[PDB]
Amino acid sequence: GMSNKFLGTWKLVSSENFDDYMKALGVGLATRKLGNLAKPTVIISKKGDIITIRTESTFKNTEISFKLGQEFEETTADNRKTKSIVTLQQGSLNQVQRWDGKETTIKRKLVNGKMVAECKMKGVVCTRIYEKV
Ligand SMILES: CCCCCCCCCCCCCCCC(=O)O
Ligand SMILES: [Cl-]
Repeated sequence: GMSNKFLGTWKLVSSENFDDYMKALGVGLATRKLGNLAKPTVIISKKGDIITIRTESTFKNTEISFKLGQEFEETTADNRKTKSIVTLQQGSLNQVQRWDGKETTIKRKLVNGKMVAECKMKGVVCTRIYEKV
C-alpha cells in the first residue's frame, strides 16, 4: 500500500513550469498570476483505507479523500469537475484527472525525504517539490 512516509504535513519549496501547466489546463490569466504566488501546504493522512490529500493556500483550499484504484468525483483548485483515480506504481502515488475529453496526471513520489509532484498536461512537465514540516 501507500508508504507511511507520504503521511504528514508538506510545504512547497520549489515550483518549475507551473504557469505553463496551468495554461495547458485552461486556467485564465488572473488565476494563473495568483496560482504562481501560492505556497501551499499539503497534508496527507489516512483513516483505514481512505487517504486524504488536503491542500491549503491563501487563494484556494482543496481536499480529496479516496481509496486506491476507485474512481471519484473531484473538484480541482481551478474548479474543474473531474473523474479522478489514484493508483500506486512502484511506490509512486499517481493521480489521473479526466474531464471534457481531456486528461492530466499528477505523480507524487518521495525523493531524499522530499515529496515531488510531477504534473503533466499537453507535454508540459511541471515539478513541485515539498519538504516535510
Ligand atoms: C491550490 C494550490 C494552487 C493554487 C492555484 C489554483 C489554480 C490552478 C491549480 C490547478 C492545479 C493544481 C495542481 C497542484 C499539484 C500539487 O499538489 O503540487
Ligand atoms: Cl499561500
